Amino acid sequence: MNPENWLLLRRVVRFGDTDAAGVMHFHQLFRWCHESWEESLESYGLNPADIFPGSRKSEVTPEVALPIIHCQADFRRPIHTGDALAMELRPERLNPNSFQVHFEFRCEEQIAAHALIRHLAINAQTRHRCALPEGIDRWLEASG
Amino acid sequence: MNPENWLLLRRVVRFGDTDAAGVMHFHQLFRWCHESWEESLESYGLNPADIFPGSRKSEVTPEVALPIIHCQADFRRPIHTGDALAMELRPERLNPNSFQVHFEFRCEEQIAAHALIRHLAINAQTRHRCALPEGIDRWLEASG
Amino acid sequence: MNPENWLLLRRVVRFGDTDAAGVMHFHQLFRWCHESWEESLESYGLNPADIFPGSRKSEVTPEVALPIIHCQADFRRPIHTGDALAMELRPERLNPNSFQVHFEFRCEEQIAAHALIRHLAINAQTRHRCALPEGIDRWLEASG
Amino acid sequence: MNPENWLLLRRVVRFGDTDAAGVMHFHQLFRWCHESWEESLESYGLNPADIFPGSRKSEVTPEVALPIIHCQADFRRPIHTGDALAMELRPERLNPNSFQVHFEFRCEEQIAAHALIRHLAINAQTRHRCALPEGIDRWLEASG
Repeated sequence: MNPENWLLLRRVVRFGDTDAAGVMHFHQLFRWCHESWEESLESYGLNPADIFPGSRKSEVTPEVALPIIHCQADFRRPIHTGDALAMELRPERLNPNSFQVHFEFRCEEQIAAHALIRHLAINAQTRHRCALPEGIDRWLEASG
Repeated sequence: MNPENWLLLRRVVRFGDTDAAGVMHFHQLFRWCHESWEESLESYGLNPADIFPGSRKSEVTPEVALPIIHCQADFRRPIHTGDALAMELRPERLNPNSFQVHFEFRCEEQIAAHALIRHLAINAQTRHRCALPEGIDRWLEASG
Repeated sequence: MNPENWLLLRRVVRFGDTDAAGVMHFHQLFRWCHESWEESLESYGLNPADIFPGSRKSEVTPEVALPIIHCQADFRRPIHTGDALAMELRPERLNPNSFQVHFEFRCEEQIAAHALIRHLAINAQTRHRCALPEGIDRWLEASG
Repeated sequence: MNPENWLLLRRVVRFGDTDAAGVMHFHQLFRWCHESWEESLESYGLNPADIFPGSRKSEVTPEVALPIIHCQADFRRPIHTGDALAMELRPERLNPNSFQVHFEFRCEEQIAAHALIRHLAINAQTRHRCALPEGIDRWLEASG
């Protein structure tokens, strides 16, 4: 498996993602990032049922939560309804309990925006810091 | 307590609620309905912790889920950023296990949209139909 | 071109689409419908720039608006994060100035929800009723 | 007029703002920030019609766009459905063409999250940098 298969993703900007200024409403970018992260994990081969609560086939609710503790974005060029965006993800293990993902959005080969999302692994019930789930660790390693 | 206190509500249309057509994006109406229903329950005097999962002060997760089984809306006049909307709610008990709420949205005294949301009471763990929670029944009765 | 290519679509339910009840938050369904309608038009071969305002490559803003005048949905089975949903679209010309689209959502071959969205064609500047744009008429005809 | 009237704002976390982890879904924070900024401008006394496109009563579409070029947030404590959040806004003029707003969210007197949004003033048609609109400059000055 070539990592581009799960780190190079694509999406098309839809009409409801825009505001009356005629361009993407800013916070939608973060939704797109989160969804591309989920898509990446899926494409690498992880099962949603093992990572995300609310999943149909979980035998138990996943034990480790991955709350976002920081995120940011820079908006460089306007993004429009119907734009085909090329998304490149670059994950980084920060320590045994945390990781971040950088997201770069290109349209017609030019960078239109980029974002960074940082997660901490905690026990979902105690909220104490804990080790990253094994599947997330495999994905981080494979994506090096 | 006069029921208008919890059935007549107000909100202002915000920029992110609009699309590049220069008017409210259609599905936002439903979010506004749901939020006004929550506001109504709050204004009548019910505690979120007794009705909605995810609440900070629940001693246990609420036992009865109120899934939406049907909803609809008619859009009659365009709705714009910065519009002050007067919302009137009209709840109806349908049977011991179900209710619906009608929402009318006025701007400058004219009806711009209206919607209807129907809920069924089910046990959150078994998903069997069950009786409406007592607080919801009090609200329905008070709102007659 | 076989119409299934643009009327049979797929999407995966993402974590942000769910609420603390552990299932899809109801109004997201409508967003999914609208986005699948846009996807259908794209897949049939229409150019966003000719239909939707806010598009990058429009020579002029499209002259005909397609406001939603009515929509509704029935929710039959719970929908969960990571569910693969098979979406089937069935468009219907209603008259020379209007159409609706029916959306059926299946998961593991069973209908989980369905929705209906009705549009009116109006001149974007005058807001008078007008004929459907030619591309939308081609799509309706091809989808018969 | 005391600036707290437009810089100290309040909102209640609603059920649709949460995900299946049982807490606010991260990107909603940014929507809340943007809406509180709009609320602040309104509360200071500015007219939406002069600042935001899509407004009902604009004689012409506002000439100056205020695109967000950067934003970020830190999430410190979990935020739950029904939480009453105290929002404090701290605007800063950066130069004649730009400003940022810092947003602090408190619940039960403790900081749960904070965010920063930076805007650039551009001519809406040319997209060249330009001076801040006079009303935004009045608000910035009053909020010092």
